[PDB]
Order: sequence, then C-alpha cells, then structure tokens
Amino acid sequence: PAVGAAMPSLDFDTSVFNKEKVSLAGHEEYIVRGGRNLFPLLPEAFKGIKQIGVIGWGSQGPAQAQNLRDSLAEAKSDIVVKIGLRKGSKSFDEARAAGFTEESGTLGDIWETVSGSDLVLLLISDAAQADNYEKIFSHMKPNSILGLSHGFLLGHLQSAGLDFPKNISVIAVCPKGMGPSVRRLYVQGKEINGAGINSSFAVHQDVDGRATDVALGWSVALGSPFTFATTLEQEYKSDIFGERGILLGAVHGIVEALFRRYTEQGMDEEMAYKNTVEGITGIISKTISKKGMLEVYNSLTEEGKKEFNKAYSASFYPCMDILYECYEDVASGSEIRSVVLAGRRFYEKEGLPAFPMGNIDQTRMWKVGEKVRSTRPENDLGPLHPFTAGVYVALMMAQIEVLRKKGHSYSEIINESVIESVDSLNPFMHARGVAFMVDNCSTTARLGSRKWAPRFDYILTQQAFVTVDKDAPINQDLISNFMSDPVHGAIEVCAELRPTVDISVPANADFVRPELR
Amino acid sequence: AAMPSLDFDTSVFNKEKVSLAGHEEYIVRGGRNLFPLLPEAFKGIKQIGVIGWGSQGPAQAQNLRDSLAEAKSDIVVKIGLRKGSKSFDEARAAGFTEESGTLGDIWETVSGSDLVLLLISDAAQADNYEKIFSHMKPNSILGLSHGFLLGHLQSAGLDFPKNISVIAVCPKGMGPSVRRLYVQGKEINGAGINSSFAVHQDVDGRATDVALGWSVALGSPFTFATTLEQEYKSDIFGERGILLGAVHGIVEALFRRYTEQGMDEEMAYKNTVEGITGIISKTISKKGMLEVYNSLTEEGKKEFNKAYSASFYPCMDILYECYEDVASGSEIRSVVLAGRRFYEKEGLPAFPMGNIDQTRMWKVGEKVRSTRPENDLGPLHPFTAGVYVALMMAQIEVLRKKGHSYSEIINESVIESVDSLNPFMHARGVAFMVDNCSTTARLGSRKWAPRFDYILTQQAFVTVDKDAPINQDLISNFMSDPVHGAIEVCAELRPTVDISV
Ligand SMILES: NC(=O)C1=CN([C@@H]2O[C@H](COP(=O)(O)OP(=O)(O)OC[C@H]3O[C@@H](n4cnc5c(N)ncnc54)[C@H](OP(=O)(O)O)[C@@H]3O)[C@@H](O)[C@H]2O)C=CC1
Ligand SMILES: NC(=O)C1=CN([C@@H]2O[C@H](COP(=O)(O)OP(=O)(O)OC[C@H]3O[C@@H](n4cnc5c(N)ncnc54)[C@H](OP(=O)(O)O)[C@@H]3O)[C@@H](O)[C@H]2O)C=CC1
Ligand SMILES: [Mg+2]
Ligand SMILES: [Mg+2]
Ligand SMILES: [Mg+2]
Repeated sequence: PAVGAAMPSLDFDTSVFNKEKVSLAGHEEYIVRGGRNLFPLLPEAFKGIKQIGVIGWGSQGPAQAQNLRDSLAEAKSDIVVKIGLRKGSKSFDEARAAGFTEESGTLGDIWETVSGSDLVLLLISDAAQADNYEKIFSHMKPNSILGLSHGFLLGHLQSAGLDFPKNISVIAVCPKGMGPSVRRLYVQGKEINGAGINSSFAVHQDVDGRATDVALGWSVALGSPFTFATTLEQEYKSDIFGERGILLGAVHGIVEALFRRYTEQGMDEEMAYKNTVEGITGIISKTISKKGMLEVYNSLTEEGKKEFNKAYSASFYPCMDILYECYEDVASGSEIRSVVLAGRRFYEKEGLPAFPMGNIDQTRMWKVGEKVRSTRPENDLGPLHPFTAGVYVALMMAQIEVLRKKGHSYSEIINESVIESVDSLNPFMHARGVAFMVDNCSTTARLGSRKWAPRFDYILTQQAFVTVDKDAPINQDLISNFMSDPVHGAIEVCAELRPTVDISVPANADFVRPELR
Repeated sequence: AAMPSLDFDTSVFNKEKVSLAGHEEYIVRGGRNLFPLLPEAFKGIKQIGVIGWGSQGPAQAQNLRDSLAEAKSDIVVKIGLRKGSKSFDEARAAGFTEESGTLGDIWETVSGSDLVLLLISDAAQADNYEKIFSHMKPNSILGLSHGFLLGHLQSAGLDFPKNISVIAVCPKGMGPSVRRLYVQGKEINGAGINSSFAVHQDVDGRATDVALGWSVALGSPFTFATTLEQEYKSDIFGERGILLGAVHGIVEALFRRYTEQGMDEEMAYKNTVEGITGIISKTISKKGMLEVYNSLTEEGKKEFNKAYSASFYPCMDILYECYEDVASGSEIRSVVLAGRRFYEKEGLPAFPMGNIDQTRMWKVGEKVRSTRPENDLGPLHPFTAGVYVALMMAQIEVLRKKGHSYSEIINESVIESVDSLNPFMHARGVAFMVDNCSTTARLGSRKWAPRFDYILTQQAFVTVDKDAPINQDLISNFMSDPVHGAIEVCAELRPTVDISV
C-alpha cells in the first residue's frame, strides 16, 4: 500500500532576487532567472560571508571556483574564493594555472580553508564525502554554511541514521549539467546575456535566515539560466537515478542493443552506428531540444510513424521495469551504499586487488564509431531512424512516468529526463562516443552508467525486441497516452527558459577533465 | 584474510573431521540407518510446524513425515498455510489433513509447534516476521532453509527474539529434487541432497542436535557446518556468481564473440553452452579443474591461459562488487523491493519477471537440442574453458578472502554448478536452470548476468585482441592453488548418484 503520490511544489523566501511563478501542466512552481546584470545583488546575497571555500578540483571544482572568482569581481566585493586541496595533490596546479595561488590567499590546504570559510563548497568525490564527513564537520566554522552540489551525503547520513550538524547551515546548488559544461557556457555568456547551466537549489537547514539567498546568489554566480527549488532528499533520488537512466546508463544500453539488432538483420556496421548513436545525439536530441517529442513523431513518414509506434509500444514497459527498480535502489539507500563501497574498492584491501573503472568504449561498435566520425562532415546531424526514435522516446517517457509517480516536480523531471540529456550530455557522445560523455561526469555517474547500462541492453533484447518480432498488436492506450501526455506542453514552457545558445563541444576540448583532453 | 574454523557440540550424533587445504572442518554423515536417533535428537519436540507449501515446503514435510515414521516417533508434522491459500487441497492429496491434525492455519501451527520451519518465500519472511516471532513459544525453535531473514533483520539493526533458538538447515538443491532423491534413497544408499547447517541462537542447548536431526531427516547424505551470516552471504552471492548469474553472462558474451568472428551459430552454441554444461562440468565433477587444463592439447593450453589471464580479474571485479552488496544489506533490500514490484503500487504497473530464453542464441540452442544425440556432452573448447575456470577461480578467491570455509566455497563455487545446476541448462537451456530456482535466485541471475557479459566483452575480450602477454603468476596461482586438493577431498563427501534430470 498504496497507490498514488502527488507533486510537492516547494515555495522559498527570497529578499534579494526576483521569485517567478511558472505554470507546468497546471502545476505552480517557483524559479529565479539568472543573468550577468544580477551580479550587483551578490553582496546583498552574500552578507555574513567573508571567504568562500571551494574544496576539491575535479569536475565541478574548476568550473564553480572560476565562475565564483568572476562575477565578484564584476560586483566588486571583498569576499575571497579559496581552493582547498590535500597535501601533494595531483590536481594542485592546475589551480595555479587557473589563477589560484598560495601567494594571493586563493589556494591552500583543505582544512585551513574549511575552518576559515563562512561558505564551504564540498566539491569532492561523493564517496569521499561519505567516508570523511566527520573530519569535515569538525573543521567547520561555528554558525557557517555548507554548500553541496549533490544530495549524496544526506542519503548516506540517513542510511547511517544521522544528520548534518545542527550548528551549521546546509544548502545545495546542483548544476543540471556536467562540470565542463558549466564553465563552457560562461565563456559563451560573457558576450551574450544568457548562457549557462540550469540548476536546482535546496535549503536543508537554515541557521539564521541567510541560507536561501546564499544558495540563490551562488546559483546566479555560476550563470544558471533558471534556478528551480528542490530538497536534498529529492535531488539525490532524482540525480543518482537520472545518470543511471536516460542521461548515461539507459541511452548506452539502448544504443548497444539496437546496434546489435540491426547488424544481425543484415545492416552493415557503419549505417547501424549512424541509425543509433548519431541519430539519437543528432536530430532527435536537437528536435526534442527545440520542439519536443511529438515533433519527432510528426516529421516521420507514414511508414516511419508505424515503426515508431511498434518500437514505443514494445519498449515502454521493459524500460520502466529497470527504471522502477533503479529508483527504489536509490531511494532506499542501497545504491548510495554501492557507490561508497565501489569507491573503497579502487584501492587494495583485505588481500584483494584494486579495481579502478575500466574502459567502456573499446568494444566492436565504438571502433565503428571511430571510422564513422573520421570521414564525417562538420555540423552533421545523422539519419533519423523511425524504430530508433520509438525506443529512445519510449525510454524518455518511461523515466518521466517513474519520477512523476514518485512525486517530483515537473522542472526536476524535465531537466533530469529531457533537458540535460538533449542539451548537455548527448553532444559529447556525438563528438567522441560514449566514454567522452560518461567519463566526463562524476565518479558516481560513471559507476552508475557502468552498472545499469547492461540492464537496459538485456531488457530490450529479451523483451522489447521479442515483442516486435512476435508481431504483437500495438498497445493503443500507450500510444494514445504518449500523444496527450501533459509533459509535452510542460517541456514547451521549460524550453522558453533554456539559454538560447547551443553548447559547442569540439573534439579536442580543453575545458573537459584534464585526462581526456 | 580470516578463516572460519567452525566447531559445534553434538551429544547424539557422530561428528567426523576433514582437512581441506590445511584447514580443519567437522561433518555429519547421514543415512536411513540414523533415524532411530531422531527421537533423542528432537528431545523436547512434540510437533514440527512446516510453514509454506511451495518448492521446499512439500518436500521437507514429506521427508520429515517419512523418517519418523522409521523412528516410530509421536512427533506431528503439521502444515501451516494462510487463510486464503490455494495449496490446501494439494496438501490433502499428500496426506496432510485436519482430521489427523497435520494441516492447519499458519498461526495456529506456529503457536503449537516446538520446531517451526519457515519455508515460505523470502519476500514473505521479510514482510511478516513480526507476527511470526510473537507466535513463537518461549524456548521453541525457528528453523530456516536460508539466511535471508537474518540479513534483512541485520540490515535494519534488528535480530531474532532472545527467548527463541534459531537454527538453519539448507539443502544444496531445489525442492522437487530433495524429495525425488529421498525416495530413491530408500532403494539405493547415499542418494539425496547435501545440506549445510547453522546455529544462530541456542537458549537451552538443544538447538545443535535438533538442526542435525532435521538435516538427516531430510535425507542429507552429508551435513556441513556454517554460520547463518556466512550462509546467506555465500548463497545469495553464489547464485549471482557461477551458479546462475555469471555462467549465463559469460555464455552470452562468448557466443556473441564466436558468431561475430564468423563461426556457425549452432557450432558457437556447442562451443559455449553445451561444452560448459556437459563435458567441462563432467570433467570438473569427476576430476577437478586441473583435469580440464591437462586434458587440452598443447595449443589449446596456450588458448586456455590466454582466456584465463584475460578473464580472471574482470570476473573478480563483478563478483567482488556483488558480494559486498550482499554483505552490506543492499542486495537483500533489492530483492524485497523487487518482490513488492510484482504487484501494482504507487500508480505504477506490476512488473513480474519476464522470459530470458527467447533471444537469438537460445532459439539456436533449441535447434541444436532437437537433433542432438542422447549421450552427447558437447565439445571441449579451450578458450571457453579458460573463461569458465577463470570465473570459478575468481569466485573461490573472493569468498576465500571474505572468510568463508572451504566446504562452503567448494559447494557454492564448484559442486552445485557442475553436478546440480549446469545439467539443467544442458537439458533445456538457461530458463530451465534459472527459473527452477528460488525467487531470490531468479532475481539474482537477471540482475547480474548482464554485468558479467559487459565486463567480459569490454575488458577480457579486448585484452585477448590486444595480444597482451599472459599474466604468468596468475596462471601459476591456478596451477598451484591448494583448493584443487580440497576439491578432491570434498568430492568424496558427495551424494552417491545423479541429480541430472
Ligand atoms: N562531475 C560532474 O559533472 C557533476 C558533479 N556533481 C556533484 O558535484 C560534486 C563534485 O564532484 P566532481 O566535481 O565530480 O569531483 P569528482 O567526483 O571527480 O572527485 C574528484 C575530486 O575529489 C577530491 N577527493 C577525492 N577523494 C578525496 C578525499 N578522500 N578527501 C578530499 N578530497 C578528495 C580529489 O582531490 P585531488 O585533486 O587531491 O585528487 C578531486 O579533486 C559531487 O558530489 C557530484 O555529485 C554534480 C553535477 C555534475
Ligand atoms: N526454492 C529453492 O530451490 C530453495 C529455497 N531455499 C530457501 O528456502 C526458503 C523457502 O523457499 P521456497 O521453498 O522457494 O518457497 P517459495 O518461494 O516457493 O514460497 C511459496 C510459498 O510461500 C507461501 N507464501 C507466500 N507469501 C506468503 C505470506 N505473505 N505469508 C505466508 N506464506 C506466504 C505461499 O503460500 P500460498 O500457497 O498461499 O501461495 C507458498 O506456499 C527460502 O528462504 C529459500 O531461500 C533454499 C534452497 C533452495
Ligand atoms: Mg547530474
Ligand atoms: Mg550525480
Ligand atoms: Mg545455493
């Protein structure tokens, strides 16, 4: 028991920024539109703060620190952005090459930074947080603010039965895109008004009433086109699930399964990759980003529309099966535990060898991807396969329904299932294959994709593809519900808030992780 | 690190010692002629309450009823079922009735039972344990055929009540087989299904003897000693490993590779599924893993070593991950939530387990078996054998470093695969093997098989295609591993005939 879980739509109190109402399929929701002209409001937002500590130099570390180092800066404030790192760090400089040095008091030891900062940004590995939270909480300045970019720590603390220290404020600003994509559109927002990465914010513990505006100020400083409200609880349940879903894991498994099906049917290797990877990360991603899922179906031939329906009707439920399972593993705290233990396994213990993450793009189809891209003209969008579209859109709609029935706001659903996929991540796979997309994300996302991609491949091959081959009658209710689904109109409302510049991802990108350049 | 030297006190049964790779263990031999010991073994029991009529339920109850029986004991074997159970008139067909007082209500049975066996589904045990503990008599005994309930309790920071003895008798085989081989054990000596036993709580000092009695009553030829914690950790991991999960995983990966290299579909199936489940299984069963290698030709040995060296660590990666998920409480939690997803809840559809044998390779297997000679055991492919043995060795090592006894390692990683489960896949394919196991095992095989397929294709097969120089001390470890000598000893402590039906 029982059946049904409505949408919680949280209302925040801001005194600095302009709270804006948004109607998403009849649901009231509140956001704050960012901009380079909102920067003079940052001193008002960051009162009581004298130093901001950026702990870590991974993916979000480099982007958030530099974005906060600017804007501040453009607001001429006294507050200092200081980087905290472990003694003898490999990503230490790096930070000096970016600008942060010992001489100017913008770079130093981790625990010197934590102790001397009013706002602490814990931008380190999620698993590292879980194994070192006590160590960090102890150094924290009394009556200060801890900022997170993910609710992973709360999920961990709840499993252990504990909570954050009650003497400190707990906030979160979570960019709904990868680290490199945060810095990359800013940059492209220094010239044009908008451009950035959509973010959610959470206020877990408010110690003195300053929390909301600090989180909002931090989000605007990053360049977030729109900042929507959520909780740490809702964030980690949707984000950890999201990366394992359509964002990385599911699209990978779907792509592997469809490629294998087409090659078994006689289609040559090179066209098979184009009909799967290039199509999804080409026209499909672009058509959804600007017109939505319904327009993907409409552009197809009458022969194609039937093919789309055959795929959707057969793929929707098998996709839901795994997504349903995955979410519940995250919500119960099983998956957070799994990530923590996997992080420990990266090193030798208990007489067993160390197991770092391996390469996921050395197999058959990704070498075909090398050959395809080597003679591919620039600005290529790929072919639109009707059957491929059906599967991918079914996967998208399955993810939406799961989160919908699990009581998430539409902004969270649309960002986690539609926006981040088609805007942020997919171009990276179009640029250089699956690994360039997955391994540029967080270690939690990377471990997540590797674990759950195989589950979608298997479910598609065992169930969805078998349904198509049995030539079972098309589910008329599924197709009818897809066409009339409230999300399609809700995505149109969201697409208005989208930064009106496409993300430019070159092959030899310098803004990516300093080991994939 | 760590090794479990496990001992127990038995006043009525005869305990015998075994050395496995330098480690001492204690075993209890069974047999029809030990039944006159049951009256004393169940000293203070007047009624055994078998709760549940699915797989293990029917078999164990009949195996108890017949057996004491031969002991001429007053002990009543009563079947307890839910109010709206569909198994009532099925149990009456087996001779369990209200008139004899051998069939009743689930909760009426528990309250009037001195020994109550919880042979209901694992998902049921997790969501109904409170009502069970309240119905227990103070100083009565709760018997388990799996440690799922403990792992569920432990992961919630809870445990069984103080005033109740907790024991476990776990047969290394499925329900239908436990009865099938018991009735054959009346004809031919040594026939049956081996078991492992555990004693979690013992409030008076009767529990150790009662468990052994229960084990020999089921017709267990050999009973091994374990802990309840080690039982579920090894069992839940085992079925996701070489028993069902990994063997399906690697079989899918190898078939795909062979067919992609231009090999005939039916030949590929023979080189993968038929070989592993037939001849490789038979060779390990009779003479161990070293015989697989030594039976190969000189160029075949070079192909075996290539496969082993490339597959060992990638296989360990998933096994190592899987085990820690089981120990941490994550995997048991996953099974419980999966069980709940069989019915509609939270505005979402119901998601029962689908078919796993309707894909390309298993349809190919049907054409292979349709024209397959009776007596056929398949070809011994050196590369396929390289992968399978690497997988076997990797699972042995993971369990070894995590502190399991050799008898538990060997039964879980070697014997039950080659003697008991593989023949099912040889007989009718993957679904016949997997879906005849317990629900928690079926969910296990479905969740982890894809993990073994991917890592083997992503890492193991890429290594071979690179022509990486063989990791020689990995091969040297397989050749010199003391476990092979332990398997030789364990193979003598085995049921007398086949379970291969
Ligand atoms: N990556 C992304 O694109 C996104 C990340 N996030 C979230 O933002 C947060 C930041 O993670 P991300 O940017 O991915 O960084 P990573 O997860 O890649 O972690 C790498 C950084 O963590 C540091 N670190 C690792 N172990 C420890 C330790 N034991 N003690 C102290 N520091 C340690 C490393 O320091 P060193 O330099 O010394 O090795 C390194 O700088 C995460 O919680 C993630 O969930 C949210 C959205 C996107
Ligand atoms: N199956 C196997 O091969 C092996 C199983 N085991 C272990 O033995 C134990 C028994 O498993 P198994 O024999 O598979 O049993 P099953 O999984 O087949 O369980 C089915 C039985 O449980 C009853 N049941 C289901 N839900 C409830 C409930 N909520 N309350 C009370 N009864 C319920 C059903 O009653 P109804 O008649 O109303 O449907 C049915 O009789 C498990 O812990 C398992 O791990 C150990 C070795 C092998
Ligand atoms: Mg994310
Ligand atoms: Mg994340
Ligand atoms: Mg077993």
